[PDB]
Formats: sequence, structure tokens, C-alpha cells
Amino acid sequence: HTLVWGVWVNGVDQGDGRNIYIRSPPNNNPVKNLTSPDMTCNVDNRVVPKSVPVNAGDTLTFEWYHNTRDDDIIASSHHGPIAVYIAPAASNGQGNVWVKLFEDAYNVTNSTWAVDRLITAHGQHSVVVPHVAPGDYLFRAEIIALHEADSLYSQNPIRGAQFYISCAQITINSSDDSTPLPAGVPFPGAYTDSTPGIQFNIYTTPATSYVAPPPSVWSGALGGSIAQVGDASLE
Ligand SMILES: OC[C@H]1O[C@@H](O[C@H]2[C@H](O)[C@@H](O)[C@H](O[C@H]3[C@H](O)[C@@H](O)[C@H](O[C@H]4[C@H](O)[C@@H](O)[C@H](O)O[C@@H]4CO)O[C@@H]3CO)O[C@@H]2CO)[C@H](O)[C@@H](O)[C@@H]1O
Ligand SMILES: *[C@@H]1O[C@H](CO)[C@@H](O)[C@H](O)[C@H]1NC(C)=O
Ligand SMILES: [Cl-]
Ligand SMILES: [Cu+2]
Repeated sequence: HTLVWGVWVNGVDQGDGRNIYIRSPPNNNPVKNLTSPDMTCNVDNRVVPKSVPVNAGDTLTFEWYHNTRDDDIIASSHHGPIAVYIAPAASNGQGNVWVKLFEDAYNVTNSTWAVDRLITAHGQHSVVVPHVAPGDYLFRAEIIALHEADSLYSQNPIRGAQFYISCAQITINSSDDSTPLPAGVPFPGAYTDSTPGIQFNIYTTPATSYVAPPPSVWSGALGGSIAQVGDASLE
């Protein structure tokens, strides 16, 4: 159970974005129905009034929270991977438009899931803004919590993989457009009961054997990280 508070650009807090530049849901309940329109940008998908200004090569940091900003972020039980997708705001999330910029499941070294490191990062994880066409974009941050993903929602509607999905409105101003954005996958649509990483038992199976859902990270992606970039408590 977790939501996005707002974003930092190159370590600069852009302020509360909820229902302003984040298409926020009315609460932190997970999305579980893989076929639902709710898979696109969560249960409250509509153009909100603002879009954050960035340029190619900027560091965009999502900040998540549980009850209050900079609290415990997400329950320690919600072990899982973290992904970030981009689509043209054009699409409004519809069609084969979602392009993956970032994937992080399990770090063998530290033996932490992405979600574990997000809690440590005070809810902060980042992507470097790719060199796509200047214009208006949605950045879709997705946390998959697997604490009940041993079942499928379609077979047992009180269990299943849990999706914490937040779409940010981002306007890319300066970019040489050296990596034009290809077509991508639909949400709903890319995840089905058979897709790897959707049904998995973190209780019986080792986290090294975990394989996050497709698609693969676009070669145009400039990577990212899970780690605090700024102090919310100084505001
Ligand atoms: O831990 C292994 C065990 O986990 C079982 O699943 C547990 C989760 O572990 C636990 O974290 C989860 O707690 C939920 C709780 O159900 C929610 O109702 C509550 O929702 C609150 C919310 O947190 C508030 O922020 C908001 O204001 O109000 C809502 C509405 O009440 O959020 C917490 C997590 O933050 O509960 C699960 C029980 O199903 C697995 O079932 C089991 O298989 C595992 O072995
Ligand atoms: C999942 O969402 C689809 C499309 O909105 C809907 O028809 C279906 O009834 C939902 N499944 C459940 C269990 O509600
Ligand atoms: Cl839960
Ligand atoms: Cu939860």
C-alpha cells in the first residue's frame, strides 16, 4: 500500500504533485485485475492540470509514501520488483504505447528486492530522461508486490500479484531527439496469468530464480537507480 507524493528533478523537489502533475488514485489500495483499465494509470486516470518541465539527461526521482510523506513508504511484506514505463500523453495510456525505461527485481550482492531498497531510499527511485521528441509524456512507475502472488487474482480474487501504479505528467522541453520513442506494450494487456514474474512464490522459491515480467528495457533507456536524492524533512 503506497502512492507517489511528487518528483525531484536533478535533486530539486518539484513540490506536492498529487492530483496536480500525478494522476493520483483516491487511495493506496493495489490494482490486481490484469484486464482492468485500472492497469493503465490506476483507478483515476484523467488529465490533471500540470506537467513537470525536464530535459533529456535530467534525473527524474519519484517519491512514494504510505500514510504521510517520508513515513515507512510501503509495508516490508510487499517484496517485489520496480519498473518505470514512458508513453506519449497523446496515447492517454491507450494502445501499444508503454516503453520500459527501468527494471529492478532482486540484487544478489545485498540480497534486497527493489521494494526493500525503496523503503531504505525514503521512497525515492530515479530514471535519467531519455533523448525522445520534445513534448508531453506519462511516466508510469510500477511496484509489483508478490506477498500473495503464489495465487492468480483471476482464480482467487482475494490473492494475486499487487500493482502499485502511478502516472506522472512530464513535459520534455530540450532534447536532440537522438532516440525517437518506439511503439510499446498496452496496459491493460502486456501482463496475463501466464506472463513470467506474475505468479511466483517468494516463500518456497529463491529470489535469484525470480524473472520480472516483460517487456525488456528499451536500448534508448539511460538507466536509473533506487536511492535518496534529497531530504523531504527540510521543507
Ligand atoms: O507477511 C507474509 C504474509 O503476508 C500476508 O499479507 C499481509 C501483508 O503482509 C500485510 O502487509 C498486509 O497489510 C495491509 C492491510 O491488509 C491493509 O488493509 C492496510 O490497508 C490500510 C492502509 O495501509 C492504510 O495506509 C490506509 O489508510 O488504510 C488502509 C485500509 O485499511 O495496509 C496493509 C499494508 O500496509 O496485509 C496482508 C494480509 O493479507 C499474506 O497473505 C501471506 O500469504 C503472507 O505469508
Ligand atoms: C476485471 O476487469 C474486467 C474489465 O474491466 C472486468 O470485466 C472483469 O469483470 C474484472 N474481473 C473481476 C473479477 O472483477
Ligand atoms: Cl495486502
Ligand atoms: Cu499493500
